[PDB]
Amino acid sequence: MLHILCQGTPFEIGYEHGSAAKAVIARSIDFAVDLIRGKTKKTDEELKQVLSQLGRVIEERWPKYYEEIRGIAKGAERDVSEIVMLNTRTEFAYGLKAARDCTTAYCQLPNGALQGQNWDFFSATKENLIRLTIRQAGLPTIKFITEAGIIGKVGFNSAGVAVNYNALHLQGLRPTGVPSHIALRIALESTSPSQAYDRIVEQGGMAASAFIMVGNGHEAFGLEFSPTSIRKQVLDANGRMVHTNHCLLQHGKNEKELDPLPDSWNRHQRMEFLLDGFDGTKQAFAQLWADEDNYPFSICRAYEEGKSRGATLFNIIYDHARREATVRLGRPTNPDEMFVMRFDEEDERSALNA
Ligand SMILES: [Cl-]
Repeated sequence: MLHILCQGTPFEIGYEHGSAAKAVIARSIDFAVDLIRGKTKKTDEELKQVLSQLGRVIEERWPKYYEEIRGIAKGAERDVSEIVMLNTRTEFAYGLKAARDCTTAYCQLPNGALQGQNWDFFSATKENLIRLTIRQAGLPTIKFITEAGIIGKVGFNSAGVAVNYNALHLQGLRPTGVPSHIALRIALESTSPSQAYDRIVEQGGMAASAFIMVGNGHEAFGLEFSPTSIRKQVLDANGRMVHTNHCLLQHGKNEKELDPLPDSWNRHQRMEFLLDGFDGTKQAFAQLWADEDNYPFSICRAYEEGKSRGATLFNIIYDHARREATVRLGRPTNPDEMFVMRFDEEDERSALNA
């Protein structure tokens, strides 16, 4: 997969991403514009002004992330508004829908915890997946998988913090709140899961709804959130956490879950069942993600026109003991490719500002 090493100032980091992924980012934009236009009767000009407002929020609240976004825009030869769109796509789409009218697991194990997910979405975005290695002096070096143009998604850092992301649709939008991809980047820049939690909560509230899991070898948590709820999932009695695309946690009375898919319950039940028979081995853990019970709506999801709109587009497994992450692109039943990510001495020197 296209793998871009980004280092220096936030702007330089963004510029390297934007330049090397220029063609892919053009595709990401084309896809996002199509998605957005399907959600609304609003004119393009009006949408551009909404993007300007959201851009002003990011500029004020997270200057360093905004500078990176400006760099991506410059390198990809696109407007900042287009890159802002990419980085707030879920929120932007939720907002437009409201105006108009993934499977993840962590297992604590004595010989080394395992954590992973399948990411399921519209197949057209699979060809837009890239990976970034980001080195910033004095921060953990980050290695993550993302649709090109986006600054935080699913991956891990040199401090051992590993993150996963699942769609979740609780009602509510706060355009001044922290976007979910900014929260992912905040987590990826933290030195421990507890610091990630503290730093996410520090922002003082979420812009929309999602689920994020943060773990290392020692501890992990899940967060189900809306602009009016931040609830923590913790390990169960078997040392496991499983999350799909619906609320598992107790939320405030006014919280409202919007059109979750029936298979979200099915996959959660299925993964819990599969973990009951799981022997703890890395080989066995990897095989869980290729499960096809209730195909095409399975843990290893398939596109089937008229039935299932999306597919599993990649799988990632964090071997916490070794600080390695194995990525399988496409469906784990027959991956398009497979590679292992790990940190080197230079990744560690950047993190120590040495
Ligand atoms: Cl637009």
